[PDB]
Amino acid sequence: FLPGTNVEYEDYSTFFDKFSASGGFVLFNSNRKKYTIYNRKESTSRFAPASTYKVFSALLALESGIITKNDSHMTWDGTQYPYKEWNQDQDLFSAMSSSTTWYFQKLDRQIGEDHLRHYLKSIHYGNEDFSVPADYWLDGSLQISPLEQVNILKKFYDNEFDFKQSNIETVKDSIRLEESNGRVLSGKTGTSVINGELHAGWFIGYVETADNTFFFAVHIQGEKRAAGSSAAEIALSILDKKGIYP
Repeated sequence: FLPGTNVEYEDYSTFFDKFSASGGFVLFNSNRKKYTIYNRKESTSRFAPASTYKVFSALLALESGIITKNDSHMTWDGTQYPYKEWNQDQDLFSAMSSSTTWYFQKLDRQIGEDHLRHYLKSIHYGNEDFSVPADYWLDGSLQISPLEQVNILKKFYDNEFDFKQSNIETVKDSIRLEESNGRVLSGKTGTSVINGELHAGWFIGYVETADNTFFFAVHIQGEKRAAGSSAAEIALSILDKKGIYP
C-alpha cells in the first residue's frame, strides 16, 4: 500500500469458483491511486514467486551484461525436460513465453549467489530470502505477496530502481502479450506444486491505456494442474469485468 493511496474491496469469488480455485486479486489504478482487491488475506500473504520472478531475473541478467537485447541466444544441452518447449534452443523472448526454466537458471548461476542476494536487497523483493541459485524462486525460500508484486511491478514499469532505460524496455517487450481496442496487455504466469494434488498459480502484470496504467496480480490455489493458466484466465475475466481489458 504505497503512501498516498486508498483501498477498495470487492468480491470476485465466482470468478475463482469457475476454476475450482481460491486466491486473491490486487488491481492498482495509477491515476486514481486506488487499489481494488478481493480477499485481503491472500493478497497480503507471501508465496513462492515461481515463474513470475523471471521478469526480475531477466532484468538483472541484462544489467550485468550476461545477455543483451541483440544476443540472448542459449543453445540447450540436450536434456529431455518434461516439457517439449524447453527442449530446444532458447531465447530471452522464447524462454519467457515458455517459462523455459533452465534458461533463467543457467542465467542466475552465471551471476552467482553473492550478486543474487545483493540484487533481491537492492530492489527489496518480498522477504528477500534465498536458498540456492537454482531454485530460490521456486522452493519457497523467496516469497512475495500479490500486493507486493503490484507495487514492485510499478517500480519496474516507472523505473524507480533506475536501471538502464534500455533493459527496462527489453524486459517490457519480453512480457508484452496482446493489444486490443487501445490497450496493451503485459503479464507473466507462475505455477507451483504445494502438495500433492493441490497447485498454486500466479498471474501478474499490467494494462497500458492511452491515459492510464493498471497493475494487477492474482494468486490462486486449487486442484487445477495448470494453475498459472487458470490464474491468468481468472485475472482476465475480472479485468474484462471492470472493462479494463476487453
